[PDB]
Amino acid sequence: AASERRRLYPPSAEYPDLRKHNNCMASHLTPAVYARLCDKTTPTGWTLDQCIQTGVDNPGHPFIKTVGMVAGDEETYEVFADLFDPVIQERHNGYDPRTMKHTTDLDASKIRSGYFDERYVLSSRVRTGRSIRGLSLPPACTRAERREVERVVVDALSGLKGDLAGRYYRLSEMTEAEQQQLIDDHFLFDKPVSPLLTAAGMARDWPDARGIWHNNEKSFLIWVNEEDHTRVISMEKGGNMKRVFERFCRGLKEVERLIQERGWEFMWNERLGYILTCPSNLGTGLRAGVHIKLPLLSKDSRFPKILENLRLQKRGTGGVDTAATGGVFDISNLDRLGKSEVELVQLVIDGVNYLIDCERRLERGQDIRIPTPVIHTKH
Amino acid sequence: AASERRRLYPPSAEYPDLRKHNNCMASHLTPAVYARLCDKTTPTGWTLDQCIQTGVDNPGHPFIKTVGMVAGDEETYEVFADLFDPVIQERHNGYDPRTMKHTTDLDASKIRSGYFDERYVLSSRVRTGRSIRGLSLPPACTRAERREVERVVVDALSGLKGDLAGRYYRLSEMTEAEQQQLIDDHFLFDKPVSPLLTAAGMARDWPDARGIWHNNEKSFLIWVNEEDHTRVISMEKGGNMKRVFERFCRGLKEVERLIQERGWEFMWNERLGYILTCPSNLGTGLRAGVHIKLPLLSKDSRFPKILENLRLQKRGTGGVDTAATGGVFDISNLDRLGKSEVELVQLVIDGVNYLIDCERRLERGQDIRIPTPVIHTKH
Amino acid sequence: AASERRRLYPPSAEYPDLRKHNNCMASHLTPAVYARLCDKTTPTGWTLDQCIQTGVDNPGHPFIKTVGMVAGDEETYEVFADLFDPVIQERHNGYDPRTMKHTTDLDASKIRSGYFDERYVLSSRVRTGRSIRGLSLPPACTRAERREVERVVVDALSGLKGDLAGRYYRLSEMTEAEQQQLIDDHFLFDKPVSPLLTAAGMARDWPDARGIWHNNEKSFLIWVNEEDHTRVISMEKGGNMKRVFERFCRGLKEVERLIQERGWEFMWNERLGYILTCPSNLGTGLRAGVHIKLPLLSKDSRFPKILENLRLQKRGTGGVDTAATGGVFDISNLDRLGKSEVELVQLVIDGVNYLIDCERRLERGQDIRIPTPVIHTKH
Amino acid sequence: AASERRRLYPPSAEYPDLRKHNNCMASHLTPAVYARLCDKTTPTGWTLDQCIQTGVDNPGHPFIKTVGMVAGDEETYEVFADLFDPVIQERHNGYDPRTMKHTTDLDASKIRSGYFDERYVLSSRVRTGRSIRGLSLPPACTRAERREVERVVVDALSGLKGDLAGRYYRLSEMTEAEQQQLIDDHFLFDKPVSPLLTAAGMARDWPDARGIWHNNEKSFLIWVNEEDHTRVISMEKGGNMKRVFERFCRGLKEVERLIQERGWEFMWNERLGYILTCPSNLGTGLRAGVHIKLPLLSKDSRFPKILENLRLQKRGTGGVDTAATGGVFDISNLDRLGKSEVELVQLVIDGVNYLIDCERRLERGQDIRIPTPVIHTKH
Amino acid sequence: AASERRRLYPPSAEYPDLRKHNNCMASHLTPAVYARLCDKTTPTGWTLDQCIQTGVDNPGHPFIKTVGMVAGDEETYEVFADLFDPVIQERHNGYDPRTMKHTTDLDASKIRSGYFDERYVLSSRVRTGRSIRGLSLPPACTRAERREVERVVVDALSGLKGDLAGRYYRLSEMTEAEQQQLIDDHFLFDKPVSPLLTAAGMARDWPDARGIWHNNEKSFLIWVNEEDHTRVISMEKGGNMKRVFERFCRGLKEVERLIQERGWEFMWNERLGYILTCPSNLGTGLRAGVHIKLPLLSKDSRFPKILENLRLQKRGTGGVDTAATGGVFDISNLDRLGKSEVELVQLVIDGVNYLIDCERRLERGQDIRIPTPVIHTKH
Repeated sequence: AASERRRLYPPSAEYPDLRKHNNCMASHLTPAVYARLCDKTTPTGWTLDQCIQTGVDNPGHPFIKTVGMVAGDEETYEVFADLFDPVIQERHNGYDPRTMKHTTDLDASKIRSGYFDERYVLSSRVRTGRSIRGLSLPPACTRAERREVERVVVDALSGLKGDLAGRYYRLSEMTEAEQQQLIDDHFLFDKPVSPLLTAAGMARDWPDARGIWHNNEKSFLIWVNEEDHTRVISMEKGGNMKRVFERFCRGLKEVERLIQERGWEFMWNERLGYILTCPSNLGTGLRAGVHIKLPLLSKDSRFPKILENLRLQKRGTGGVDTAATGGVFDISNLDRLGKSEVELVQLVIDGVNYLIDCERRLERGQDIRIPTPVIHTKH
Repeated sequence: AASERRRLYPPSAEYPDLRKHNNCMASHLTPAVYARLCDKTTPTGWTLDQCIQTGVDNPGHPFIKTVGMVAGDEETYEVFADLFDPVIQERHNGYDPRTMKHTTDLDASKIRSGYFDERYVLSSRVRTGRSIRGLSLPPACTRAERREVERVVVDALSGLKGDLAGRYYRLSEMTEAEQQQLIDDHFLFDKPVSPLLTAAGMARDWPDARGIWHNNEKSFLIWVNEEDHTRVISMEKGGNMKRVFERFCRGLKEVERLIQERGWEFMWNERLGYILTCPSNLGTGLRAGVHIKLPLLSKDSRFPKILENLRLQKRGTGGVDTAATGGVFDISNLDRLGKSEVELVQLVIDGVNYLIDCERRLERGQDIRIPTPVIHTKH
Repeated sequence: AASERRRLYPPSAEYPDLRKHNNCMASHLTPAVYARLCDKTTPTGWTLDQCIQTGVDNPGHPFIKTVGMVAGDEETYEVFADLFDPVIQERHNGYDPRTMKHTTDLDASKIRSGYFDERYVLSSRVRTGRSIRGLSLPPACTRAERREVERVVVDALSGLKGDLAGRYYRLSEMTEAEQQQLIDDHFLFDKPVSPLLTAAGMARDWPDARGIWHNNEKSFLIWVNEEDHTRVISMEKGGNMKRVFERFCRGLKEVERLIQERGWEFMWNERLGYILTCPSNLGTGLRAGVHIKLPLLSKDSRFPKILENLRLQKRGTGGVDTAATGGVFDISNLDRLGKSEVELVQLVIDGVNYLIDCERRLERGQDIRIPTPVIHTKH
Repeated sequence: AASERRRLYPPSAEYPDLRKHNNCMASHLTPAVYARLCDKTTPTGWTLDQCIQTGVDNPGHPFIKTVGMVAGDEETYEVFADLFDPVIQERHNGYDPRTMKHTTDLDASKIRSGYFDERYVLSSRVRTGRSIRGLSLPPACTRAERREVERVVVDALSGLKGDLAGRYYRLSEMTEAEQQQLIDDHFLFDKPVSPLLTAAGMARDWPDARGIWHNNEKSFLIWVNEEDHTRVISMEKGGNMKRVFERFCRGLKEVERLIQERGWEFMWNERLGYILTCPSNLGTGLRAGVHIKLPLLSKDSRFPKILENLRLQKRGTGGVDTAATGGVFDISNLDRLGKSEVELVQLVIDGVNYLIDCERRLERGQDIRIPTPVIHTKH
Repeated sequence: AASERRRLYPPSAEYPDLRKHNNCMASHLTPAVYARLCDKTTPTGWTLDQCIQTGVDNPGHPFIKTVGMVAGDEETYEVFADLFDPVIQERHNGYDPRTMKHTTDLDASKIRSGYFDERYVLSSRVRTGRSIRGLSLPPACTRAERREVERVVVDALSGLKGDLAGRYYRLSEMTEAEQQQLIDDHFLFDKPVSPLLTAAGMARDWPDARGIWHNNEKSFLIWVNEEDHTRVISMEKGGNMKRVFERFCRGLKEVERLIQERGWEFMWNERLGYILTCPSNLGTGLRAGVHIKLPLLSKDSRFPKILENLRLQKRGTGGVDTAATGGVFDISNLDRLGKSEVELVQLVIDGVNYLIDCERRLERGQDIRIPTPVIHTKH
């Protein structure tokens, strides 16, 4: 079967209108790249148009630049490398996946210090994501694939013991009692509403095969099939970041051991580290942060320059209204790819300690100095 | 695909009888090249036989050597390079597309002089052609493809402003009034009659999707889907070649800007310059010329040689009822590939000024010298 | 897969030149039939051209008409039925394989009479052939297939007992002593020399896998892989045709029993009877005959006719160019398909008894009568 | 009904029994080579078994070793190189087609001397063969392909002029008068009888598409579709080898010119020279020889060695009868590949002159000496 | 890369040696059937050889005749119908799957009577099997397919409520305590040892994905992935066959409802009823029986004939000990296909009651008659 003589609409006839757009995808797509890749496909059928759909549907904001594209599976990053690499490089400022390598380091014993002054730090948490090799990512997976991811993770989790032992809840058969309890613990998540996510097809078949798992002492949380196969979280009230990270590393090694026992692996490669659906979460996909009170320093205009030089970012206390509380922020690492998880946590520990010291000095009517930029350059 | 003990006609069985032919194609086709390429095809199905058909159908005469082959699409020049390169090299005397590069230069500000003596130069004009990447050329395009060229080009032209603003006319819905007006302005073109063109399939579906566009002041003309996707022309009565060329360059840059806004590009590459359907128009595809009154000089036997050394060619005024009026010729550049458009216009300006000088000498009874050979590629 | 754009040689371009030919194949091949079948193939790859090659290579004589085509395997008769049926019908005068059926009858007990006057009949013999289902015939079999026929038959022959017990000899490892003995018994056969056979590829790989088998009392002979998988022969000096035929039938049933025990069958179907490589040997593939002395009758001018009405044929026996070395002839049945083996042997018995009677008459000076043609007996 | 789960007879099951064979093919075929190539095929379907069939069918003679295999088409030599190369190397003693190159030289002007003493040399002749690229060789060509060869060659020969002008005769429509004339001139050839040729399928469809062509003065002979597409021969009574060779070279260049005009070429490549059906005729496929009288030299015991050292071979004049013929031999070059045709003719000229010299000496009882061997190699 | 020029071993070369065999498969396989089906395959790749392997490996007992073949998937019964139909017909004495239909009836309310005299009947049970459509049967399923059957069934069972609520046990993670408990209840099963089963590949990957499920009151048992996807059993001490059958029908309808809710179905068709791996269990795959004490009637010579006429069969008790008790048998229905489950249970109820009356008559020295044959004819 073949029409062969009939004409396909040429590539340019399908080119998206990105004239009013502001996202990484739009900054790197060109007619040449589009024509070169519009015919390619991954083994499971994911296409270039499907990668960029969310970026076409969401022009963005002029003050905030989004990525604008998602991966459908592991092969996506290779097949469509001509578009993904430039985007990855811009997003992780400088990291070139074509000539550089990412190194993973989950040895919590290398952390020094790690115990924050608890009259400033309310809570500490470390988050990451993992993908199960051989199954499509949230944007492209079929119902059977999504159900396979859930069966695999749940069997592994049920093998955890000691302080990692826990319970799993399926959103589809969760009772009102359980549902309420999870909301109180701040462990529940719901159907994505962000159009950046729904346009990428990440809310299909909801709530089929999504679930929540946490250990009995409520310090280790795992989300199944939300915006990635799994989102792994270690949290605690207080400022013992070191202990939070040790539990984080221990749980991850234990979970990986258990799935390898049944023949599965995490998606990972040496140039991109752990593979996740959004290019912004490549490498370590790690967010180590604290909820900290900085009432005085938050008024000083050198604050932004301080955060920037320490490679830290701030955001509303999650439970943000028009204006979240007053002086309470969510501070976490900026970088994600090109630095190990040990290096990133250490960087957050050093940065937060410096921030606390600034706030204590402003308290004694003293003066502070802008810290010297965290190098981040070998040659 | 399976069963096949039946034999195909060998390549030589299809070889054309070129014993009485006189064109570039015939001078370079050999049994070896034919056998090597008769099986190849471009992505849209164009074949070697289709490239050379016009050359087989039109033998020629020994007094004029024709090219003898056309391109069906952009890929043609690469897939069938073993035949096209030798032809291109002979036609553009020396230019070797395998080791040389063509440079484009549309900076009218580099033009020196440019104002001819108006008692010799009646009119000035500069012409070229452009192809829209992704769509087949006139010899091979389907109706949908041809209709595509027209809507893309027409969308662009309607965005021109100022002295470049104009009007478009479709030959298929042109009224008798409009038709008459266009004939008076010398802007109309009709169904090709040259067998070199009809044998190449360039008159199919006439007049579907062909049209004419000109600015309001009638100094910028564009022909759609005639012997190329577009033929762009800048003209004026008089001898202000410089102004004619500035408008030419300005309009081309504006038109290119406008089609890139909608995702389209011109066919171009560094070894062949702009891609057009006939190999003789590669590079700049430029014809810069004047209508000049050379009554005295035209009777001198040296005239042919002077032209040759200045790399200029002459032809009839456009009036084949008598001898035009007598002494009026169309003088334009000979070269097309391997020299920028700025270099070619400058060369015409210098050559015409020298031609004018010769005329003025014969007037006062002075003698003239045959200029010395112009800029070569080292021959 | 060179190019669906390149042309195949049309059927007529491959049509054989049969203008000077005289064989059944040439009398029935037409452009229409050739075009219709030249693309067809049997499961093992046998083609129309391979079927008729021998008929193209051997034009034949205007007096004696040969068949002109062979079968490569059992399926050949069905796939190429449009050519084979007409040929079969002409050759077996009238038998139409499309509407008629052949009946096999190996019940020797039905034979009446069968003991010839030994002063006229020197020897009696009955011959036939058998093909092993699932293996290609001599014209098409590979070496492995031919070897398989040998392994299969030889295993069955070694299971014969009593007066059917015998010995097998491979032509390839036969000693000079054995060879000389077989020549004296008239049991040896050599490489085919007839161009009707070599052009049909029946002498390939000689003498690989060909052999001879005979019972101890030398009255049952079997040839392996000569001009058929097997040629089975029952012979005796004298005129006890009845005994010769009982041994023939007994041996065949025993051999068939033995190969079926190992899972093999003879090629046979109800419209064509036993399948053999030459269409002339279809049905029973049987030749029942005697060596008889007809001094006086031989020289009568009606001889050719009495034979004809009795449906008998005569041939030489003598030596180099078998003609008729003095009143001694080889008389045997003419028909082969459409009559059972019992009907054919009975017909030879009745015919020879009658022929003898003509001789006895001529000897006594009495006159002879041309018998009336034999019209269909019954079943 | 072909299952990919059913087993193919393994390669060794098809291996030929070559235990009693004596030919180049048998000396180089091994189970490993057979298994490696038995699955390969040329674009037109020629197989390994078809290449070697003649070698399997003809064991050979303990005295003279034959090649034992033929090529079906040009690609055969490449696809089955693992068997052909070793054979080619043994046959052309040393020439390794994997590391060496053959050079063609048809410049007759380089010939020094070339006029033999006509008291010893009765006649001189030079022979070779040529294949038309794109058409199968005699062992494999279909009727349509064989007919193509004839049409292409006959059209070209009809374009020859002057002393090369001639006439063509088709064996199939040759009159008895014409046949007899050709026999008297010794220009006719008939159906091959050599089993080395018939087993290789070279007598199929005889005499369809075979023919004879000669120039008017009867000094240039061409055989069409006999044991190669064409066999080209230059001959003359007497000993003017130089003139015979000039005509040979002139006619070949003229014929090649003429077929290239219609798009065809000769089969040729740099490692094997001209490609012909029998590996023994590769390179130049040239036989330059004379019919010479050597009564004394022939009875001397040093003859076989004199011939050997001069790289010449002898054979009968072609007259058997009852007691053959004395003193007249056919002497020609031994080598064929790895030396140009100019080098080979020169070698024959030098060798024959030396042979005449040993005779004139023996004719006077004098002594002669073994010449130093031509077997010197520079590169 | 399977060269279609090469020959496959003919079908007869692979034919099994069944001369000493005694099973249904051997009684119906013929060379014709084998050749016709040896090339066919099911969509998942199951072949004829795989169907019959167990029958070839196990010749059987001259006394007891086994089926000798298994199905690999649902399509098997259709693709290989030419062998299966004859076998099915012999095994279910008369039932012709080509012209007859099977009717299913699980309406327990139609049962009349059903309460056996508990001084004779120790226990009552009804068993059957079910296959999940879309997944291969035990002989052919991969590990993933087998695990899928476990996944599906288990979810369905966990949805059962009331007196059907239960617990599931995986053989692979069963504790010694649980094992022992299951052995005491007579609910455990182990790795198959019967060579009829292991030769059919039904013990592969043991104990991966096999499990046991039973309701809390221990009256409903389900075996997962043993000799079928599921074996469903209803049992009770005593003789309330009616209640046992009502629970049987209720549980089956509930289980079917639950798997259809998730998109799955049971393998079923109108000519064969429920599809299971052994042809002997087609139709209803039902075994309704009792453990009955019949000491007096187990001595009468007529007993066997009585069983036969009532279409009942007997077998040993269990935990066999040549001490404990005699007179205790396992009596159940003989028929399986061609009668509804309601008709079969009713038939067992009537037959067993007749066997109780008979015993009692014999406890009063009275005489008993041989019941008239419970025959239902159609043909």
